[PDB]
Amino acid sequence: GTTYTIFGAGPAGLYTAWRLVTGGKAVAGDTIQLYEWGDYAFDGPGSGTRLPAGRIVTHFCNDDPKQSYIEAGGMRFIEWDGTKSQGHQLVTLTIQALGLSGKVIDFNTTDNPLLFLREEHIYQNDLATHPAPYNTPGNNEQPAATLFSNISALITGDAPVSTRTQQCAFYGSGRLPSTFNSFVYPPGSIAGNIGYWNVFYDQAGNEGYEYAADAGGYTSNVINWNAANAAVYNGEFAPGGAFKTVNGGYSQVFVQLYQQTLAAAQEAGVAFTLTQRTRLHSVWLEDDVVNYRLASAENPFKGGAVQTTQNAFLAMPPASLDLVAEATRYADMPEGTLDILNAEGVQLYMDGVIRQPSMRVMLFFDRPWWTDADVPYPPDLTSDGAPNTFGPTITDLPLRQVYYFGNNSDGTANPVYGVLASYDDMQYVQFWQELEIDVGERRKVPIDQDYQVLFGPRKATDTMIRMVLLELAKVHWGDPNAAHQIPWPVEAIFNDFSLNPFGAGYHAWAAHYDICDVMQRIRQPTGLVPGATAANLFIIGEAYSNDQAWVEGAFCTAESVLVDYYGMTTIADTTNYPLICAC
Amino acid sequence: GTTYTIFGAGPAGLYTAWRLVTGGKAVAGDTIQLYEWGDYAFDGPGSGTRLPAGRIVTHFCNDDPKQSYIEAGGMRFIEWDGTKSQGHQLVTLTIQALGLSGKVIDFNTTDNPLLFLREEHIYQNDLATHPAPYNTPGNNEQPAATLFSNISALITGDAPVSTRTQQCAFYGSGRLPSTFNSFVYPPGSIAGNIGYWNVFYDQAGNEGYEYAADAGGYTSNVINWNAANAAVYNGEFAPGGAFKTVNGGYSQVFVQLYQQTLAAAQEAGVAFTLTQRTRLHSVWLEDDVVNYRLASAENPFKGGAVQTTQNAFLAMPPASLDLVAEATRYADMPEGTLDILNAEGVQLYMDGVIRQPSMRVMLFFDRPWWTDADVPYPPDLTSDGAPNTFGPTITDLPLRQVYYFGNNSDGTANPVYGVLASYDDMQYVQFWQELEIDVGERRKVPIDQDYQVLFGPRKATDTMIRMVLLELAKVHWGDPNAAHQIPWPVEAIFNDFSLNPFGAGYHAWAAHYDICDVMQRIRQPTGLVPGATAANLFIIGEAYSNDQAWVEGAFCTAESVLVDYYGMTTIADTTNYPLICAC
Ligand SMILES: Cc1cc2nc3c(=O)[nH]c(=O)nc-3n(C[C@H](O)[C@H](O)[C@H](O)COP(=O)(O)OP(=O)(O)OC[C@H]3O[C@@H](n4cnc5c(N)ncnc54)[C@H](O)[C@@H]3O)c2cc1C
Ligand SMILES: Cc1cc2nc3c(=O)[nH]c(=O)nc-3n(C[C@H](O)[C@H](O)[C@H](O)COP(=O)(O)OP(=O)(O)OC[C@H]3O[C@@H](n4cnc5c(N)ncnc54)[C@H](O)[C@@H]3O)c2cc1C
Ligand SMILES: NC(=[NH2+])NCCC[C@H](N)C(=O)O
Ligand SMILES: NC(=[NH2+])NCCC[C@H](N)C(=O)O
Repeated sequence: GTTYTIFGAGPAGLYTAWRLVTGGKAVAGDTIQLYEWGDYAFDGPGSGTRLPAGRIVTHFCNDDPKQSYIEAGGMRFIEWDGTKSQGHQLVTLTIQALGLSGKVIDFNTTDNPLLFLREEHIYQNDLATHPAPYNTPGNNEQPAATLFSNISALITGDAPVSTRTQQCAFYGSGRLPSTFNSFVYPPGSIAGNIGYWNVFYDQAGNEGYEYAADAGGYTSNVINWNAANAAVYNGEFAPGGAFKTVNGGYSQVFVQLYQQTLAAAQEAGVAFTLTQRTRLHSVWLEDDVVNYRLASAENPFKGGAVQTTQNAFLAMPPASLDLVAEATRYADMPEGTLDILNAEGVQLYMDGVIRQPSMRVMLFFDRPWWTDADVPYPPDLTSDGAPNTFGPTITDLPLRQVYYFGNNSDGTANPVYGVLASYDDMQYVQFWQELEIDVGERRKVPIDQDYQVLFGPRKATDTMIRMVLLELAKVHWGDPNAAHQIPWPVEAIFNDFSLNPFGAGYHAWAAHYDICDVMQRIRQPTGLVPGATAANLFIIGEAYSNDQAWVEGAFCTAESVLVDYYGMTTIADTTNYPLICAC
Repeated sequence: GTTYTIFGAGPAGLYTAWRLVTGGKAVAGDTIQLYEWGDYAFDGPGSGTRLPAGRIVTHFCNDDPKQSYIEAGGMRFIEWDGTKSQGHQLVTLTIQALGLSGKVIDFNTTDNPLLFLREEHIYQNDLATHPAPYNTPGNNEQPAATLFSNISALITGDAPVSTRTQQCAFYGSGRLPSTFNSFVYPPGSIAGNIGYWNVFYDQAGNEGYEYAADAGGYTSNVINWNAANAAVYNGEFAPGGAFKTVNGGYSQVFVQLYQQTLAAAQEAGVAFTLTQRTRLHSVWLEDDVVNYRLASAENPFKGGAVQTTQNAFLAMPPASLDLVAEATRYADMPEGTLDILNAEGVQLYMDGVIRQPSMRVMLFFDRPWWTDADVPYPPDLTSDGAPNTFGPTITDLPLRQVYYFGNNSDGTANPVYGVLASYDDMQYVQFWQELEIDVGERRKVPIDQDYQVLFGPRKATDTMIRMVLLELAKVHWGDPNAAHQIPWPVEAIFNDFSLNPFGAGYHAWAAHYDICDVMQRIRQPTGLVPGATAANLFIIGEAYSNDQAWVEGAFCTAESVLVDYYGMTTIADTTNYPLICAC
């Protein structure tokens, strides 16, 4: 029979295993072996150190599955709308196929976010009468979204950028219009070769860019990524749709993928195993044969015996690929082998994305203190005639965004009220990292070897809690001394996604890349080595997807490999929804 | 005889060889072997791709040694004042010993810098007339230096912090005073376990931090480094002295170290060899024996046969040590060996610094356009009662500082006028990197394999030049359309110090480290490994020094190793000048 070897039991790896079994590619006598560096709880409470999987982690207060939770990784999705050909199609189909559609609930955000900008408090609806304190004439009396839409329209001109296929085409063929007005960028410049921040800065000035970066919504990405993709993902015609979440947490999607793959595998006579605390150490090819070594979590740098497979999936992000590639980069390899991950074209294409570091502080309170009548600037979470919302509040601080989940339990547990504090971007990674160690302690673990998110949300230090309460005091009172009015959290924990093996909260397509060509060709990296024998060794996950902010992208790259390289029938309707861009 | 093997012919490795020969440690029949990954011009025109050495690189316009030049790397030093015991002692002594004292000139800075902040132009002298556009009451009417001094005084309290010994002592034992007023940090907290930006932000708010980060002078440093060291190095009582530079370029120091070491070695009967385009690939120990492999610059990841030495100096920065450690981290090492750089204590102490990325754009003009009478906001490089100066101009843009070197040529008939544009910090690395590739082209070199500074300053793309002229037009005219008035540069080149093998412009001691213990013990890393046989393998350079901004720190750590481990008599007077901190 046939063995399918999957390295990484994140969303992409779990989805792959589930499709091979339920789609009937893996038949009685076949083997699917899943290897995961971490030790996730797939088999209920006590079966792991955190819920699955990868950068999705539902965190229950007190690790009590009946309690309020905060998503310490990915938190929401966009429901597929087949009439609009918009939304997370594979996520929506997968939730339905797993029997979880009944648990889908609205994720409501406020129409009127509090903006805390240069020590001013402005509810976004008041910008016409209380201009934002940025020297950007016109723009400062409008929500940042208006400036986003205006900058996108200066880049896309009259190009069609409304459909997913049109957006994909703009990545490769999109040019600045004949009317582009710039000292720096000529009309007709290839937009894929331009940095988004570079051109936003050119067109709107430092104050226009800073306002957009500080006051913009969660889903508008202002890093210096590919301007062609950024323009179509931040513009008037950006993909949208209704935000939803899975009541009880996103992590149950990954528990169910595992459990239902195992039950379907038993019915089909397929051998499906998950081996945790076991990482891919090194990988290489001998013609079509994938050679690999594993390492234990206890001793992650030391390989075991050389193993072979004909089918290998690297279901892991760039920083994770880098650690594997480092194990052969400097090695004297056996005669007639191909050190595939270190081939020039593979390395070049792996650099087709840039990295955004992220840190999430999760705090549970015994009361929703932000709703008290005497809070000077409460978050605008519940308008009359509309539903309740989770915020956010949006700031120019290190603590750039706050969500207020409150009591999201079934209400049977002792009520606690959750807050999510978001820290992001290269600017701030060194700011938050020193809060991760107690003020009475020296560092003990080399930073590159602290696999904190892999293990689970880490207890917040007293310094970390006090910093979050100081920033929330400035946001909601405008007085740092008001931190004394905030009750001390009953639990506070963090996830620092900049740490290995994740190395990033988010990936974004880089300037100076043909995105469609990287999306197409990086999946089977032998294709990037002239004269190499084809091997069924694949790279999958959200990082090289067309949906980088989302589990959808991890599913879509995985689906595209099953379709293109295993001839499987897609579960999606791709007529208006290319899983990845075609060139 | 005795063989001394030095990996890295930057300032530290060159200084080490020079002292071994001229100090009479290496005697007739001994050998000194220097290996350098790069190919620096030690032997005049035609002998390399750039002037020596490491992160010091004088760049002459059009490669004409009689033209104007800009320091594309380190640019100035503080002359030693033996009376006050203030300044860069080893740099001053070395320049004198090499016969270069006659080339030392003042490096003067304006006392009235032009500030370009949130689209406002303010000469620093006018901040009482026109406060800085930051909502930081009082602070915004005074130079940023006053706020830096005030924060330092809140951290240091009554502790003496004027001497090197007392500053060193504050790193390890310095506590916040009993009067420290903070929600986040208790009185008496260990300052070395606090991030400087974290506590600056706590005490001065985001608008006080931003004003200090944006308007602070040349040497001011707001990154989140060790608060004990930052408080004493940003304080009113920061290390001072008169700023100087070497007319004709700092690179001649390193040319002369090499040439004079070779001459002295030939006279002494010491065999002194510099082997360029040849890197240390991997290193390890067998008892006291240093085992290593070398790699060619052509094939930098493939080691040759195993070599040995009894005396080995790793004269290279953290990012360079990291690349050597990667070559053995994942390897199955020979029986009875110690993989020294991957030992837990060594890895921990290597993380005792954080990295600051830097990019320098060097632009030569055919006339000093910034002095033209119709320029709205010229730099104040003249003053009625002061000598002329190099600037800077200080901004809140990606282009954070500008220096104006003008005509420093030595005998050309057509002099050019030079400008240095500084981009720094984790915030902006991704902003500047996409300007490094032509807007018509895709990226062709994997980013971690683009050894740009090692080869030499790279031609600025037309996009990079137009970006810099746009920012200079905003600064000096307050109109981005004025970029058309700036003459196109004669030559424009850049150095991106974030790239391998440097991986940083600057290193800074990290919070949550005992600085003195790292400074002392990282130099001979076997001392960090319980049970290890002692070996003469050393780590030297500016990164783990007490003078991290400076060539002085490379010389000091090198000197400290020759004194402590080779029993050499120091050339310094250490009475009031510890080479490194004592614990
Ligand atoms: C702060 C944050 C918020 C997010 N919010 C959302 C959101 O609201 N909605 C949403 O849909 N998405 C969200 N995402 C994105 C979502 O988390 C990712 O798209 C998704 O987790 C990607 O899945 P993946 O399988 O590609 O990678 P990962 O989740 O990174 O999983 C990779 C797996 O590979 C493992 N691995 C790595 N190296 C090895 C090795 N050598 N051998 C074996 N295993 C290894 C890892 O331990 C991990 O389990 C968010 C992400 C972050 C960081
Ligand atoms: C923007 C900037 C401005 C500065 N301004 C000043 C200033 O004004 N004055 C001042 O005094 N200092 C200044 N400095 C600092 C100065 O450049 C450094 O202190 C100094 O260069 C450090 O010397 P080093 O020998 O420790 O390291 P480096 O200069 O980094 O040299 C290390 C050497 O090791 C080599 N190497 C690396 N890996 C290997 C390998 N595996 N095998 C062999 N060789 C290898 C490198 O190629 C390099 O030649 C500045 C630095 C920067 C980036
Ligand atoms: N389509 C986008 N670019 N979305 C931006 C990121 C949203 C993010 N995944 C979240 O937590 O909701
Ligand atoms: N990280 C920094 N702020 N570095 C700048 C320090 C001073 C710098 N070496 C000089 O040329 O004078």
